[PDB]
Amino acid sequence: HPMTVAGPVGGSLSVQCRYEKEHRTLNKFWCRPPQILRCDKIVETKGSAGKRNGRVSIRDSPANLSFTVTLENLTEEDAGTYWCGVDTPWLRDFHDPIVEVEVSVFPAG
Repeated sequence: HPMTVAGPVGGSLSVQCRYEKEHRTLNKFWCRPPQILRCDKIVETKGSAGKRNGRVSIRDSPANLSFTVTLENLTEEDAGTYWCGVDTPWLRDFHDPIVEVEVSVFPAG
């Protein structure tokens, strides 16, 4: 459930979030944690946020039971805690992470 990833300012990083067979068909998303119950989705594979949102993109690989989030042109602001998550078809009032991801951005050494 926990995960940490790191990359340089100006660079790229990718996060691979593994899930279960029952999640194959579900909308997958990337977000900062909820302020209350639901998080504000940055990108999603099957939803309003879109598969690409500026520097952030998401791609589902149901055959490998994972999806990958890619963050491009990293800035120090991009550091922090994120959720990989899935939505149920009829949706819930809350979100859970399938993985909590801590992103670190270090100066381009």
